[PDB]
Amino acid sequence: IDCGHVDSLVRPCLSYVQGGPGPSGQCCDGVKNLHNQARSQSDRQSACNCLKGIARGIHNLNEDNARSIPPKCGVNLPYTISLNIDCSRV
Ligand SMILES: CCCCC[C@@H](O)/C=C/C1=C(C/C=C\CCCC(=O)O)C(=O)CC1
Repeated sequence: IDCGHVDSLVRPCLSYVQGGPGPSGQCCDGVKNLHNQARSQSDRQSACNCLKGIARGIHNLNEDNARSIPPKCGVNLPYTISLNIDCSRV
């Protein structure tokens, strides 16, 4: 998606990405939605840029904690996250 509904849906996740319990079920719905939105090639580019703008901007943040989000609610992503991994320009 054009770096927008993703931006909205990550917010409930940010609590945990930054440092917290959960995240909430809303984020889990957000997770399957991110996986579903991030599928066309454009989408990977837009989501990746959204990320390189948002969380990279919020440097005080814990990507490796976020790693645990998918193996918890029960879902996976085409790639994890471009803070300590890569933009995944598929
Ligand atoms: C696990 C999915 C829920 C979000 C938690 C965490 O991974 C945060 C990701 C953020 C993103 C998206 C980052 C990468 C996209 C991965 C999914 C994909 O593109 O297939 C932003 O734009 C800012 C924060």
